[PDB]
Amino acid sequence: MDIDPYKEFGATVELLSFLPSDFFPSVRDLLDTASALYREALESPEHCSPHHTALRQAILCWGELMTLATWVGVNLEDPASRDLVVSYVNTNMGLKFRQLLWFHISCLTFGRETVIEYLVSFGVWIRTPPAYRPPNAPILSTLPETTVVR
Amino acid sequence: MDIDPYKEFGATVELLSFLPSDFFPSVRDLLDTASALYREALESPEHCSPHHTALRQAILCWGELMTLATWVGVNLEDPASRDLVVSYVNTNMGLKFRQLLWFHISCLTFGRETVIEYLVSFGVWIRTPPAYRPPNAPILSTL
Amino acid sequence: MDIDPYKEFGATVELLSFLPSDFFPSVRDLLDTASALYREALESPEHCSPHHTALRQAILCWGELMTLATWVGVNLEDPASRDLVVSYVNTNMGLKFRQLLWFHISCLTFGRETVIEYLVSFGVWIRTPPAYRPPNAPILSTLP
Amino acid sequence: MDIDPYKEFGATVELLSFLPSDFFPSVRDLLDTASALYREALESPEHCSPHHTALRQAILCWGELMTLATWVGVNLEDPASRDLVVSYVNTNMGLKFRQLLWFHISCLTFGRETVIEYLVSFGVWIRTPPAYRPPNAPILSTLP
Amino acid sequence: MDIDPYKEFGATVELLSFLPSDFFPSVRDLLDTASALYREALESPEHCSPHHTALRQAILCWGELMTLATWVGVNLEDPASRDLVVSYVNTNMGLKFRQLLWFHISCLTFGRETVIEYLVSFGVWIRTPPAYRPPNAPILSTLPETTVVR
Amino acid sequence: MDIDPYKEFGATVELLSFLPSDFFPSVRDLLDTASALYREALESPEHCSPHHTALRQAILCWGELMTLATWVGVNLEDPASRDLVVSYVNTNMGLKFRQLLWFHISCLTFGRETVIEYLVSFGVWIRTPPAYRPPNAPILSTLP
Repeated sequence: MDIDPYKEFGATVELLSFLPSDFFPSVRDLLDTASALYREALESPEHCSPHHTALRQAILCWGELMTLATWVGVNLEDPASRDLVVSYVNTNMGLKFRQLLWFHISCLTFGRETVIEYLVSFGVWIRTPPAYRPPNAPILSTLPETTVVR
Repeated sequence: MDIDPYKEFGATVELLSFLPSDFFPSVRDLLDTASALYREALESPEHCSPHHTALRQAILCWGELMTLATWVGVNLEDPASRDLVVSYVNTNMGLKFRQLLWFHISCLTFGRETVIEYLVSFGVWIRTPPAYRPPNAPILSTL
Repeated sequence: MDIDPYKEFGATVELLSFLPSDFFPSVRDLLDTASALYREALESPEHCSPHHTALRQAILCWGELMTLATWVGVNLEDPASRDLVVSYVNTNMGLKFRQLLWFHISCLTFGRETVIEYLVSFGVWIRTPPAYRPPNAPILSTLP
Repeated sequence: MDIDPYKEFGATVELLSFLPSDFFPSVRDLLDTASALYREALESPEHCSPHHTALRQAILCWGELMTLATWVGVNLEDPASRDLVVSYVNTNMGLKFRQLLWFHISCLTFGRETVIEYLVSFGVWIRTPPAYRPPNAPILSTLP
Repeated sequence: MDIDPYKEFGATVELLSFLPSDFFPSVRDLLDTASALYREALESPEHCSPHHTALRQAILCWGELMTLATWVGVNLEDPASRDLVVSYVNTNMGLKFRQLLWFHISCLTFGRETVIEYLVSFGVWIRTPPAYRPPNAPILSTLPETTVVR
Repeated sequence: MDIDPYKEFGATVELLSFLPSDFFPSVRDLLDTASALYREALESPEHCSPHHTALRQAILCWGELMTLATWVGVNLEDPASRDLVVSYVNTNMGLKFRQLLWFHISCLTFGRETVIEYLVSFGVWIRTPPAYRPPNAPILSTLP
């Protein structure tokens, strides 16, 4: 139905189409981050935020895909097909869900404004050739660059 | 986590276990309804409601599953393994998405109160022995 | 009795397992830190803080546990099965007591909010790819 | 450190030596009492009291000790040594834990004043030779 | 469904797990006590008290168990099974129902506060070894210890 | 007496055990620093501060120790034993004196607050495993 899951929030896929695959933590890492930060909010009987509602659906569908992968690994005697399907799932679908979970966890930790400005700047950066761009990518952090907590 | 997708919407999987799995309309029937009734709101750049949010996400993930099925049919050399994967996908995961779509569309269309009352009444009905079970199963209506 | 030793302090084992088990200093180092900084307050006849009470009980637990381990190693004569059992004490209980001690000492030294922010930030940091995170690992310091 | 787990309040491990070791209820009985009376508070996210904090920490320590001993007696294969180590555990740690649970559950149910007066009076009683020792020993009660 | 029939009232099974089986009168005695004290309240068309509602249900279920025992005694030719089932019923289920009826009759005669304090004290007593506890158990009574009514 | 040469201020020999012994500058470097910064005050007839007093006394003690060891190594005729005794001297007394000079010169140049915060932070640092230990260790400075 030609839906963009970020348009509802202020972004698009074209804005995140720049962020490489080497930028997004693993799905297990992102799910651990969520469990640690907003678990009592994702498991709560309140909508909390549109970002919280979106996070719950993404986690559910990833769980369904993981169940699919285990079921395949168990019920497919053909190891070639088994491997190909499981690896396709992990790589591609995990990339989609990594984009998604990162976007939501970030728009929750930081704000939509900050995340969108970071995306604009990261686009400026990753579009620029290496011979003309700074080597140190732009960075989004809760900590100062000195990373000393007091 | 043990997330429940209906707890924020005032329900639980125990409250939808009342309805059987052969009751939910097919995923294609649910998507036709969703289009016809809320296309310009799901394609909208607004949080018109958590139901709309969840419906967008469900539709995107079902689309991912359909892309998976096509990619399987295209790339899987073993026809029997390819057939087993597609049928499992459809049956099981389409069942989950049937309940997910049914719930959200029905809420948007009728009301959370109405949907919960309908679940309770359908439980009454399906638990009622047949000798005293009316043939006119409960049904959601505006008129 | 479904007890969490942190939820009265605003944390959770899911939040402390969010860091690597290789991050938490050794039990000896933490006991030395305590003996150095809060000995007069742990031996004091005053409650002081819910953290002092918890820290006082964690030190006694470790003492009883080490007593058990050394006594059973003395009695048992298996030099190989020692390295497994009286070092399984170390891995499991030692990791849980390393997290408990770090949490309490660090809270008493810096602040509860500071410690929790540190936990989340360090977890996100060690989970993030290097090229898109600050190079230096997050650390706690009293020095401005 | 030389931490006395009672001097934080108004007692000492030598003021509880007035009570023999045959006086202290079993850990099962005491944990049942706790589950009965202060479960909603021990499972609470609030510093309801230092007794609650110490009780949480003690219950967790006992959980860790039981885990260790069971896992060990399982892996190790001699039941004679099994009985030996379990007797050692029971005696040494179980007594030090019955004391602690009794003290905390009492100073919670009853007051510190009442508990200390009870300890003094029971010292008087159990010191007095049996010939001149009444049969109606003292006991903690919320009744006449 | 993990229900505790006394939690609704302020107690638990762990608090009554101390009271021995030699402490509770027979079920016939407790039912006679109820019939004599609150019959016109248990047979009335008003809830009266949560304790009254609980008493009515307990009496009903005990009646069903008694009916079961008679039916068994009448319709089981096997005297071994007959005896074993009937004795199991009496002992175990009667112990449960004795705990229950005692608790309710007491929280009605006396109050919840008094009953719970008595239970705490009786626990203190029955946990203490005999060599260190008074021999005369703590006692709950409508009468003074002198038992002289004036 | 059980005199701790630091508790007169706000420290203890166990709070300086946070710093390894390989961290402390050589006595030559430290005496040069003193000559550079506080010579006019150490040669002064005024109680400019307890740090100054302790520093005078420590420098004199070192003078006496050096006199003894040199005079001895001279009179005694074995260089192997010479090296042995000088190694013992260096280790045992030189470390206990590097600690003292460092502490006093720092609490003079910088403040007691800063020195103690530095000790705590360096304890944190040198405890943190190297994998998660930043390279930019803490250091005392009058600059950013």
